[PDB]
Amino acid sequence: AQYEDGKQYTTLEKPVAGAPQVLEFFSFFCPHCYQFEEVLHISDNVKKKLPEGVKMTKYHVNFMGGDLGKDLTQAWAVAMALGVEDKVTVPLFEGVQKTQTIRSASDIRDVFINAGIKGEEYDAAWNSFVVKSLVAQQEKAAADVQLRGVPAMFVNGKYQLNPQGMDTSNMDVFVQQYADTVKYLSEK
Repeated sequence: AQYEDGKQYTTLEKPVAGAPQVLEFFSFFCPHCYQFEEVLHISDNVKKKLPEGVKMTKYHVNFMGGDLGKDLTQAWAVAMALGVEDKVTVPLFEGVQKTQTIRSASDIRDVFINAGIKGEEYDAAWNSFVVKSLVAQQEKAAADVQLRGVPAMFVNGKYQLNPQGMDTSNMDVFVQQYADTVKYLSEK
């Protein structure tokens, strides 16, 4: 074929029922995630090729950056609750990996403040039980597929993207191949 199991994707030996249709996992400590977000814009170019009717989900994971990782998972939950993902994603990445200015929950908070979410509103979200369940969701979905590495994408809880098995000479071509694969798997 042109799309082979084990080549552009792999299949989960035990499939995950009820899964979000397109499910992406990342960490702000994850270097490829940084590339995936800042240079490649994977999520974005995937959305542009997806069928209509497709919802896209993105979750943070705990297994990188220890105690700050868990904090970042709770903060990503706040972003999701407030719908401010597109306003904090880049400064979180650059604060963890470029400038090294995020070293505590308080430093994470500053990024939201400086992106214009109000202190009161952030702290309230931070502490809210809506946010607790969103954190639980992020952890559950990762658990369901036994996640051990990021970046990682899952389609319909059955298929897992395999970027190692695509051409990387040309970034633009990599992205197209990646997204087209998502679309193919989506139609499966």
